[PDB]
Amino acid sequence: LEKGFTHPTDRVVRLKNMILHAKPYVESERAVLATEAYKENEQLPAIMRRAKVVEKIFNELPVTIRPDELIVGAVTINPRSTEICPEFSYDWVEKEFDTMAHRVADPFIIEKKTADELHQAFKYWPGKTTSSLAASYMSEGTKESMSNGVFTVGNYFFGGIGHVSVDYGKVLKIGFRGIIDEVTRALENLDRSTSDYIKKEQFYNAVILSYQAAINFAHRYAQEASRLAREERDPTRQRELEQIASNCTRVPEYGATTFWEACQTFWFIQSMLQIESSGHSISPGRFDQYMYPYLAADTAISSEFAQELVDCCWIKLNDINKTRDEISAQAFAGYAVFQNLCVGGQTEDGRDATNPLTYMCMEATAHVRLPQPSFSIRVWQGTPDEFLYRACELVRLGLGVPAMYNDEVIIPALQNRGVSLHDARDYCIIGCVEPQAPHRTEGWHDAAFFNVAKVLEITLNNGRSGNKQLGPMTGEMTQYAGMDDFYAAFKKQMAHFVHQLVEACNSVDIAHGERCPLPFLSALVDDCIGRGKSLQEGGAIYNFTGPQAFGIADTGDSVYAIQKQVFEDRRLTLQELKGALDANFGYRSGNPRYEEIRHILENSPCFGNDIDDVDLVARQCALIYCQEVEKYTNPRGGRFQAGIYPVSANVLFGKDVSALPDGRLAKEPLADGVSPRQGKDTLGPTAAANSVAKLDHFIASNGTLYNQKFLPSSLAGEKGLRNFGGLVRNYFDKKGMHVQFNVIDRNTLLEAQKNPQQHQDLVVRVAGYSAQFVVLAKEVQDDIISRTEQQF
Amino acid sequence: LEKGFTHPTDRVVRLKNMILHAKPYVESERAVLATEAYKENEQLPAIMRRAKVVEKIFNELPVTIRPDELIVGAVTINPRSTEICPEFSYDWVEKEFDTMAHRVADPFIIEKKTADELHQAFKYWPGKTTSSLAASYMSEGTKESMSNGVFTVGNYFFGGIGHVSVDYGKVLKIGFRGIIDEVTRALENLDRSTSDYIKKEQFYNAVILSYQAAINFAHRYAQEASRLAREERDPTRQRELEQIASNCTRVPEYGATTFWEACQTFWFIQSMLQIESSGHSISPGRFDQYMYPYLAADTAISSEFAQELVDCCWIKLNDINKTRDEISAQAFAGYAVFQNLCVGGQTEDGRDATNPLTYMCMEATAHVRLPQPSFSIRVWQGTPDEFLYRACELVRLGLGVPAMYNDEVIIPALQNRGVSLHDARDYCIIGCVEPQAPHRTEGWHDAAFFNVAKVLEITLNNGRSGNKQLGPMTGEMTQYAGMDDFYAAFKKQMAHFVHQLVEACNSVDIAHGERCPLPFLSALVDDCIGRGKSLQEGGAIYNFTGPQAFGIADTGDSVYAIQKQVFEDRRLTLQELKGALDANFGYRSGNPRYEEIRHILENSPCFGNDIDDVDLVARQCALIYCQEVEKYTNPRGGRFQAGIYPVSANVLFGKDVSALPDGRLAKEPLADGVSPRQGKDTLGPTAAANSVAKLDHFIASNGTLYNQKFLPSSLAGEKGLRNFGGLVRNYFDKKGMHVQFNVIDRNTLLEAQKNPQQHQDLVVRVAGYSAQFVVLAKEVQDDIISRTEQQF
Repeated sequence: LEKGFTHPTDRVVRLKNMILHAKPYVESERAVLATEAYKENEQLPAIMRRAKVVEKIFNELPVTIRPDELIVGAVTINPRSTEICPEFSYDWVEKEFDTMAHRVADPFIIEKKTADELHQAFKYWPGKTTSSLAASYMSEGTKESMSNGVFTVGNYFFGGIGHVSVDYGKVLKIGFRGIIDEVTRALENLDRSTSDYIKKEQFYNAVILSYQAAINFAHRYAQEASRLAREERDPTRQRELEQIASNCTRVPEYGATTFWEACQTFWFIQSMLQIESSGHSISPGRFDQYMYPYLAADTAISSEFAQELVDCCWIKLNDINKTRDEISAQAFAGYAVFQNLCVGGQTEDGRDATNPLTYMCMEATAHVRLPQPSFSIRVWQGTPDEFLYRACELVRLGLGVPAMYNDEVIIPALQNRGVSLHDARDYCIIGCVEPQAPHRTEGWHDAAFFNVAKVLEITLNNGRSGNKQLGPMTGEMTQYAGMDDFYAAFKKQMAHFVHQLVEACNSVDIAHGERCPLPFLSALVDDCIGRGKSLQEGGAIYNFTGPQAFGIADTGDSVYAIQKQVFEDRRLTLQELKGALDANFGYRSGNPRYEEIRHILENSPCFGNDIDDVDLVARQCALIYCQEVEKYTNPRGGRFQAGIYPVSANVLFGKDVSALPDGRLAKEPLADGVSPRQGKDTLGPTAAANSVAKLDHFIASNGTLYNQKFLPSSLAGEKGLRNFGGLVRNYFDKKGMHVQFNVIDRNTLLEAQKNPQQHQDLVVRVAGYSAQFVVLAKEVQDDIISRTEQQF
Repeated sequence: LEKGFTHPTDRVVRLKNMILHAKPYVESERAVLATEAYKENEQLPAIMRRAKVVEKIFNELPVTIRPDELIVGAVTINPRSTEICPEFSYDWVEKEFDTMAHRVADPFIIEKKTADELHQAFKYWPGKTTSSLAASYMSEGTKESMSNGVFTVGNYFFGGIGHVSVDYGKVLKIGFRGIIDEVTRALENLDRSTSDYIKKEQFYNAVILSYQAAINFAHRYAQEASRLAREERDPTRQRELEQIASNCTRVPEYGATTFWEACQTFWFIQSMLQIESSGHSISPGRFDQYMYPYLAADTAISSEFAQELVDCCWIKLNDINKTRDEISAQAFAGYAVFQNLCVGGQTEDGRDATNPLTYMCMEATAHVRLPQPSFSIRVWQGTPDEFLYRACELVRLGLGVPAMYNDEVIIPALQNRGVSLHDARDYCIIGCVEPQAPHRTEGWHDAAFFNVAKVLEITLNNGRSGNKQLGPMTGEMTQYAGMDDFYAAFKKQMAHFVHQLVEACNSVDIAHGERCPLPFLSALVDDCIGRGKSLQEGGAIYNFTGPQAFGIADTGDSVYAIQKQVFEDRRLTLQELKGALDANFGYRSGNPRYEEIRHILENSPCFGNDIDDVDLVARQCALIYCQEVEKYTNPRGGRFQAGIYPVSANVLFGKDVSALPDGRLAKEPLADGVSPRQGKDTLGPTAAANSVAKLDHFIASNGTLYNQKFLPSSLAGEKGLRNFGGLVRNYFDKKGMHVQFNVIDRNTLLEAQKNPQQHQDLVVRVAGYSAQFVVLAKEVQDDIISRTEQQF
């Protein structure tokens, strides 16, 4: 059960190190072309304008094929660089012209020719962003709440949406000409009796015009592959390019007939989508399922060469990059675009879905060892031991991937939200940990972060934050009688802020629906073509909005600490807990009663130790959150659904919370997702796993996230892997939704800190994705080093 | 019965002449302020952007009290001038910069400071107009039909909607501050458990800001009234001014307290609506019904000063003007904004509504004798003889006023469209001849002009116009087996073109609903405040779209000519008639066979002579249109309903049509509304009355327009009045909807052509409104001259 990994070809390693060495830039071509496309087409409906944006970008964005590539397609000229998408938001880019190359998290080079031309185009945009329109639909108190860091909807307000697994399989089989046929045939069968055929007809005419330029983009890479073949001196590389040219002339305009073609089809879809919009989490989904039929009917390709194309695709998935404002960028830190590819799991009928491309994807990860993709596996009851005990063997490489997702919790959870058993069985994972029925969902799976710790802070402070009346006056802390009177005030505060959070999410939603529906993306999700409506107008079968709680373990161990240390053991007064909270447990003041109260509170039973009383409080606070969220609906007919996952913002939004009744000093990091709090699960990985499984994962149907970290030597040998497999299975059997493990010594991370030059390829999990450790700001690195170390 | 007419005050005669001796200017200030408000507010929802538009104009537009006015409120610096609303269209204004002052129909002085001022603002606009959006929603086939003269939606394409009678009485009781309070009580009762509140709340927040602004606008006219009063050195005019100043400080901010303030509340509404949007046919409606409480409740006011105030309302209604592109101006000729004001009829409770203010509204029209208001009376079985005779005795002054509307056809016509009996009973007339339940409707009572004559042309040419295949090839003329085959072809044509006519009107509808929902107007129509929506989004209780037919008589007498002279009486063959039609009856060749054929067709029986044979063809052809318009719905959720009236384009649209089977030569005029062809009704008015009544007026529920012209001596004496009253009852009793009259000698109109400088105040009826005869183009003049002269 201990099988080892093969090596990649010298080209793959060359292709890899190109990603690894490359310095990221901001680039202006797409922002200039896009801008000029809005200028020329003020008079069209938003859909037809957006078709003109992609037609001009596809027709004119520089074509770039890199030395040694087999799969081709590049969003920027320079590897790992970013375009600028000012249709969503701009001003923060021009503010950081001079600072973005020197900033802490995710720095980018902005050289002056680029700032000059990005400066020009930005003169068009003031108040024409989707963000500025989303800003205007918001109530005043909702901005105020977001300003005091209760919650934020920055992801889709600053940037695009994305967060979708499109119908890769459809384009592989009928092509772009196939999509166009389905739209011309829909266009003939329009009911033209009422008024509402007119906007539909506009959608269709947009979708067709986008795919006619989405064809010309492929062709337009094809002529540059021939151009490079006629001018190439190595005869063998000449023939690679002549046939790369042949691959791009057929796909994706038509269906794939080789594997090579099928791999190139995948990449144009994956790449072109992130040109139309800067939405990240364009997640390839079940790429072992919809890419395998093309491998099996390739009776010409060899084993080695198939694996090399899977390695190339992996490396191209790392070519995408995306800049955010100095502060947003610390929450998605690592040049991360969160493109999630799951292998394994069930077919829609019930059989296991393992196939030979499942293991080659597992090999490709072990070949490339880069942060993308967000490689994942699906676990269900019939999962072959050979599969789990091979994903495990891969995990022990200490890249963080695969993350593991549980069919037996996610599938019933998707059903609770109106997903059919047939569609739930086909689920993929989006971005970090969020499940959807692929190519039939507008997910909005990271619309917002929401800081439940901050709601506890405010709850205790009578609706106040700072000295600013931010929430309802639900009683002063010193006037609670029991925990009943707490959960009363806490539920009221939760209904206030969740209602505000929803207003913010729906405002960004109306915004995107009204100023920037996508005619390209929309044709690759059911049911936009049949319904003649964009994803942004509710075109998908299933519609959701996913806001993220965190500070969950924090809120819990805190609410329990008040229960135990004030009401049950009577070891302090409510007034003393107030005075201690206010004084930051006397951190500056050196007040020793407030340190003695801290010490008491630090040593309360903690969520994460298989202790029912404290685990049930973590569960109840998690529920209070998740239950408010699901009451509310979005403008596309869909229902909000809670998730608990921290991207890299648990250090960031930790700064928004004062000292909590669990002994946490003001402004320190918060708990990552549903992980037990940093270093406070002390009895080992099963005790930890058991506690996390007591949370209602089913109701948090936008996905939960659990982080464990192992030292390597505790996963060495075959009874290393046998225990690592029995813990996954124990956790999933006890109804937990997800777990992903770091496997790394702490001196490794410490030497990564002191000597960054010699750890450029050290890749580890942050949360729901992996990153290069040295790209992470030190406060984040320390949070990762502070996470508990599990031992068998 | 002959009672006579009082004379107006010398003041009213100075105010009358001020209108008459005005030179219309194009002005810029409201066009520039509108433009700056757009620039400043790119980021806002459209409804909110339109609050800031109306706000800037209201807070900043020049305030102008004209000498002598008792009722003040001016749209333009210069009397009887036009503003510019570039949001709907702009480009024709700039193309006409130097031509507009010199064109034939409706010139305007543009001074160059005005042109430079407009030139600059227009730089903002390319592509951002409602015209531009409306246009790109229409299909190439629909633009082609329009380009070839089959039909036009230009009215709401180039300009605003209007065509409304708002809730004056509600602003009269509770004022703008009362409107603000309904929006606050709506805002506080909002169901905030969905996403639908976010847009209803913008609209409410948009209605308050507009109505605050409107209150400043009235307050500003008061500061001007007081500024002038401090400098007045005639004491009579001084108290007048400080008494106007008091009126504008109460009304319409609050409810009217005297009759004077009720009048200044009216005029502020009637003026300011036309400031936010250039949509015309802003129709006062039941003015005698909703002002009269405030006249009765004034125990202080004299009848002489009450009648004088009502006269300043008539004059102040002539102060409004609107320029259109130079072709448009030909179809809405005469500086005409069609603000229709009716008196009399039934209450909601079924009994007669005459009150002392009814006869004061007739006396106004005898005093002022200017084109506006488009003065109307309602008639039902229970009309007191007093009122019909006094209304005639006024029609006999030969201004064209009042037009006459039949309750017994209009009320059930609206019931067939879903209007309650309670609501239809209270109906007023919009524009020319279009009825609505006032303040409960967005009726679009002039969405389009649809050329029925042009469709006959296109049918007999197998769907061609020029050598260009415009409709289905329904079969060639030479192959008709009888009149059955023709109607088959005619109805397939009408179904094709009416479908595009709908696609046209609905694009203009979507355009307006997306780029110019009006928060000010919207608040004075049920049920916009209740529902949280604008008139452009279906806020109204009732919703319609009214296209108009041209050449009904023309289609009728042509179809019948075929039936009789070809199939019945074999005087022509199908081929000869194709040759003669195609050769314009040899108007140019000199072909005598075609000259013979012309004489044979043109001497067929004609609609308007009480001849059932031919009158029922007219009924059939009008139905074919009316019955097809009926099938379609609009984006606000209401039915299309066909009207029949010509405004001023029965000449202009005749130009689009070849020779027809009735012997009309190519490009000659078409027949006005449902009236007989010009001079073809030769057996007298009672015989023509009977013919127009055989038509189905009920299905044509956007209104039909019948014209008659009379020898002044034939209506002389009270024998003339008993005759004239007995003709109106004849035609109403026989289920005809509307009749209006000219009372004018032929040589009066001839001398007016030949010494226009001594007939400046000759007002006559054109069609559903009256205009200075001399202002009209010679071809429109000649058309009115060429109308049949009735004689008892």
